[PDB]
Order: sequence, then structure tokens, then C-alpha cells
Amino acid sequence: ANDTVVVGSIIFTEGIIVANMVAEMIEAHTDLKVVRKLNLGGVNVNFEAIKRGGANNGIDIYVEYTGHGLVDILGFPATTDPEGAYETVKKEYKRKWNIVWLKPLGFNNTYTLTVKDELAKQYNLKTFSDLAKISDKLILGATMFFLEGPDGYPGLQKLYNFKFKHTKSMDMGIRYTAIDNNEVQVIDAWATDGLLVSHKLKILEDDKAFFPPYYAAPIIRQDVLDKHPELKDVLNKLANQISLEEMQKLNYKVDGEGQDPAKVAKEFLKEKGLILQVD
Repeated sequence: ANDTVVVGSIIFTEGIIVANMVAEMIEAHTDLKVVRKLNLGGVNVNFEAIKRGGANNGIDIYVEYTGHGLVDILGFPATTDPEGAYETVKKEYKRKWNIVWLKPLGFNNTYTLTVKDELAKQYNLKTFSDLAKISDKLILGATMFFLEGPDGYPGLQKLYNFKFKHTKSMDMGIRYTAIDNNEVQVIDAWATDGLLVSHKLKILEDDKAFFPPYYAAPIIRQDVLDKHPELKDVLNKLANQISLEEMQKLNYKVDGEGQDPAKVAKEFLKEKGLILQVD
């Protein structure tokens, strides 16, 4: 045995796409068998799974976000620069769990606030502070998880002094319909959300740096690299290969156009020359 690597993801479009990319890179550039465990669910299950490893009913690799490792896993303050957050998680995960952070994919999937392009043009909105100035005329429609907890709207509102007339809890895709109908004027979103361009929404800048860097990077067990050192270079072929706009477009293909995430991942790799056309 010892020729199998397990790639994991939770049920989340971007996560499934990038996990499929990792699997396709391994399958195209090595002779390793890849098991794709793309249905993980629960509190930091990916992390728990990578601590077990693929040989112990876990996983060997997944794509993690620097700020999630920095704040939620390691307990460090959110307000830092991208390189510092990355170097911190790399050093600490290596020391504590023998997990290796590989190179960032190239995009920062931070949580954010978004408005219609037309509203941003009408009020010349670019930053969260700009939005806060006029927030007393606007309604925020947001997922329940963002409205609860100091990591979300409580702390953001405290910092920016948002004064939204109403803040509506809207899950599923209710807030997209609501902002389309002008029932709300601001929604929360991941920066790579596949629906932002289709709904003519603009991401505003977090000028006070409330949210931590959220740069995606593959992370892998050291013992798997020990058995298969080639994986390092293979997976680092993805380094800086996915910009924010590229990731948004792939998420749109899945969430907006209903395409198969595995096909989306593999076709992206082929178009970028990261696997061969015949792979």
C-alpha cells in the first residue's frame, strides 16, 4: 500500500472546486491513488481529519485559509498583514502538528460587505467607512451566522459604527433576491461568491482591517511528504495560479450555471496549462 493520498473538503462550492484541483494535480503528475473525501461536515472537521491522516480514517491534504488557522485554530489576533499571517500559520502548524502549509493559491477569500454597483456609483462608495457614513438610510440583509458572534456583524458594527435602519437575518439565497428587489441595500458575502458579478454587486474595502487575511493554501501532513516528496513541487505548481476574479468565475460556473465542480476544476487546470490537454 502507501500509494494513496486522501484529499478532503467540506460541502462548500469553492472548497469542492479547489479540492478537486488538488486531486487532479496529483493524478496528472504522480502515480498516487487519490481518494476524494468531499463530504466532510462539522466543527473544524477538516482539521480534525488531517490530524488523523488518510491511514486513520482522516485526510492528508485540504485547502485552508490563513486567517482561519491564525484566529480560529491558533487563537492569535486577526489584525495582521497577509505575509505575517501566512508565516505564523506555517511555523505554528509545523511545530504543533507536523502539518505543512504549501504556497498560497493566489486569492484572499475574505468575508465582506457588498452593495449594488448602481448604489456604489450613486453614493461613491468604496470602503466600509464610506458605507457607514450613509448606513442610517440602508438595510442590511445578512446570513444568521454573520449576525451572531463578535467575529461577524457585532464587532464590525462596533468598529465602524454602522447604523443600519434594519438588519435582517436571511439565509438560503434570500438576501440575493432581497437586494435584487431593493428590500435590502447591503448583504454579506465571501469575496469569491459566485453570484457577485451576476447580481451586479460590488465588494467594499475593509479599510479598518477588521477581517484577517483569508488566503487559501493547500496544507499537507509532513509524513505524507516524507513518503512522497514529489507532492511538494506538484502542489506548488498551483502557487499564485488562481486570482480572486478567476475563483469567482469558477464559483459562478458551479453556483450560477449548475456545472459539475470536478469538471470545472479539471477544465480550469487544462486551460492554465497546469495539466496536459490529454490528462
